[PDB]
Amino acid sequence: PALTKSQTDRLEVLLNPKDESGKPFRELESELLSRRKKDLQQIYAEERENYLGKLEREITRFFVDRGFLEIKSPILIPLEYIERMGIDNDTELSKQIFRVDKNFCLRPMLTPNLYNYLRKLDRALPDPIKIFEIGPCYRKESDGKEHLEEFTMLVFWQMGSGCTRENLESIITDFLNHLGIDFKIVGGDTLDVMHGDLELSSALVGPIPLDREWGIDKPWIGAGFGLERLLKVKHDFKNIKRAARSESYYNGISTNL
Amino acid sequence: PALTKSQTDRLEVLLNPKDESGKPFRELESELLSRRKKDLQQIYAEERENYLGKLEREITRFFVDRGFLEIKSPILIPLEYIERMGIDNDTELSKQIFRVDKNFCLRPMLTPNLYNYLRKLDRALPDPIKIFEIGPCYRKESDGKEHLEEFTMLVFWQMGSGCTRENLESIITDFLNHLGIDFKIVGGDTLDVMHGDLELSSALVGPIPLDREWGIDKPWIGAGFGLERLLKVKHDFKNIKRAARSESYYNGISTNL
Ligand SMILES: Nc1ncnc2c1ncn2[C@@H]1O[C@H](COP(=O)(O)OP(=O)(O)NP(=O)(O)O)[C@@H](O)[C@H]1O
Ligand SMILES: Nc1ncnc2c1ncn2[C@@H]1O[C@H](COP(=O)(O)OP(=O)(O)NP(=O)(O)O)[C@@H](O)[C@H]1O
Ligand SMILES: COc1ccc(C[C@H](N)C(=O)O)cc1
Ligand SMILES: COc1ccc(C[C@H](N)C(=O)O)cc1
Ligand SMILES: [Mg+2]
Ligand SMILES: [Mg+2]
Ligand SMILES: [Mg+2]
Ligand SMILES: [Mg+2]
Repeated sequence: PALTKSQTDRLEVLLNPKDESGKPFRELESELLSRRKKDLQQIYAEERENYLGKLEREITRFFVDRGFLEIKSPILIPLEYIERMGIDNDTELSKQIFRVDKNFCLRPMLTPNLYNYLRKLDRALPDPIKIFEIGPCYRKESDGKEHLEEFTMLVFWQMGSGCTRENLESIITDFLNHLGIDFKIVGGDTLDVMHGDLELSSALVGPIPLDREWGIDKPWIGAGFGLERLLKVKHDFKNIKRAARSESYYNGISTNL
Repeated sequence: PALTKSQTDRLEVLLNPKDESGKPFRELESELLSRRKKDLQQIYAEERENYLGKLEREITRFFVDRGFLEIKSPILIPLEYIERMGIDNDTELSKQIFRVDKNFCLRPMLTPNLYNYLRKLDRALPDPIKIFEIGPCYRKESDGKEHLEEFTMLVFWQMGSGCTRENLESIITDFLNHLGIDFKIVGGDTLDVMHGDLELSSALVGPIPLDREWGIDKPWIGAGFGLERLLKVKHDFKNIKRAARSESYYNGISTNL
């Protein structure tokens, strides 16, 4: 008989992107279970690194080496930062916020913390100011295929001298060629970094009117990238859930074996 | 005149642990501002690494090298995990949970996710199963000096063969000697790892009755460490806020300059 849709769903959980119709479900399942167990055994025997942790470390090295200061700022942030980012009821993002208690939320972006860092560090560091952060961000989402409610963002941000669209495109290009991820840049000045139909990043050239609220009055360039989206593309995952912080997948391998 | 308490508070913000009464406040402040700006300039010119990020990477290397699998699991977890951990109204922890929506919370510990990992991985990996995770945890706290509401925990956990108190003490000892942090181990079997009066870690030898709820029926050893507490001790910070994810301190240096 033909496989049921439920059975095909089960096999797809166990199917790996580079895996290469008369056998019963039971046999196809046993074969895939055996392969995935071996995949996990090989990781455990050899590298033992988590893809999301490893990518964070690789990205950190890239930016530290190119003169950007590594920031680790709060994940739980004041709700006032959302309003101050110009996120009112007119915008999509207002309905995407995870509130915590009466005064806090889970950050949906790194931007407000990093605005504060740029303003503070400008009192201490030589121009240009170059900073980056990688860490958890949270948004309520409808979509499942390219969106996670708990994801990981990289932002890099330069302020002062050399903040041109050309230099922004150069950093993006060097970065993605370093990772081995194909892309196209599609065009304050605003740029989208695409992999086919998937947005890997939004990038911007300042100044913009919002800067004044944060005490910023210098030119700047920066961009935000989703790490799970980078992993999805690099590893050819069909669904972004394979790249997420998860109890269901480890390095894109089902843990339900 | 004598410095006011407010003025002394201000200078203490700018004071560094290894910094070595007739000058006015204005002069003491200028001197300390100059020193802290230089400290930040030196970081920016040279290493550019954040202490919390760097410590996470150092700890990751230590455990990966000693055969532990690196886990990155969800930070936003089901509220049901709290109840299933035996955290009812009789316990301190029940009142410390940050709830999110109706069904979720910010994890106050890594334990429930890692219990699920141990059960799942036991179907795939050879005995013993050795895993670890480092990442954000959240607890409502009264205390300010040794507690943060947003902190970072390491848990390592071995299950199966070799799960003895001796092997647990050995891992802890090798780990803290590797980091260069002084400690005493004070004594399921339960151990506390102390630095003077400060608890760096709680460690346990299983089995315990709770294991059954999570589908675990093997011996185990493990321990949980606060990264900000390790940093506080290593860098001789008077207050743990200097070691936190923060907008107010960077590598223990005031950003309010
Ligand atoms: N829910 C999510 N899950 C995974 N990655 C995300 C999510 N939201 C944003 N990102 C990533 O973070 C980057 C910068 O965020 P931002 O520019 O605010 O995204 P966005 O405009 O909401 N993109 P999209 O929702 O795909 O139209 C995006 O380009 C994505 O790579
Ligand atoms: N609020 C906090 N801030 C910083 N570190 C913490 C916090 N809570 C726990 N830790 C660290 O995480 C480790 C393991 O957590 P756990 O054993 O649950 O702590 P605890 O028993 O609540 N300790 P304490 O609250 O100091 O009595 C502790 O030994 C600390 O190093
Ligand atoms: C500094 O430059 C940027 C920073 C972040 C982003 C992504 C998104 N607009 C956000 O604010 O998260 C885009 C550009
Ligand atoms: C696997 O062994 C341990 C794991 C975690 C801890 C700290 C605390 N009891 C907690 O559950 O977070 C102590 C031991
Ligand atoms: Mg979106
Ligand atoms: Mg965008
Ligand atoms: Mg406590
Ligand atoms: Mg304890």
